[PDB]
Amino acid sequence: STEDAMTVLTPLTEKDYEGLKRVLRSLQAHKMAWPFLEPVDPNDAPDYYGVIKEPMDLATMEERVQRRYYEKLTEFVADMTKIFDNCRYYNPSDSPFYQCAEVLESFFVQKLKGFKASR
Ligand SMILES: Cn1ncc(N[C@@H]2CCNC2)c(Cl)c1=O
Repeated sequence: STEDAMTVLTPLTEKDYEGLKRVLRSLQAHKMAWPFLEPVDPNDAPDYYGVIKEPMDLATMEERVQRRYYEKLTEFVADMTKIFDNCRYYNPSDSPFYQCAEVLESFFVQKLKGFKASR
């Protein structure tokens, strides 16, 4: 589709970045986002950094947005998907963190579709 191709190929503009910030702030404000605001503490999660190859959290994404790290929407989506995929990979499906990942990714997908349509 056009949205698929734009996501992979169209460089993010200044206006795009304002939308990225709105999406990120919406995720940070969500009731289920608190496990993802800051990096996992090793005292909360034995072996976490040895198991998870590419850790990610919303504070790292915020820094990257502020530094204009992302050139394509795909890269932003990839970092966000790391947050949820890492959580579900490390934790069993009955973990409360796994449940938060399910809810918050669903919210992200809704917001992401709105952002793609706006471009
Ligand atoms: C296993 N495990 N442990 C903690 C955590 N979040 C922390 C809680 C408060 N700050 C970050 C996640 Cl996401 C996780 O998967």
